[PDB]
Amino acid sequence: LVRVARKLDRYSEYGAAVLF
Repeated sequence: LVRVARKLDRYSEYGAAVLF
């Protein structure tokens, strides 16, 4: 994941494809 930004960013798209 990207370091400077996560929220509303990258963990969003992966999280919703992997977790949700």
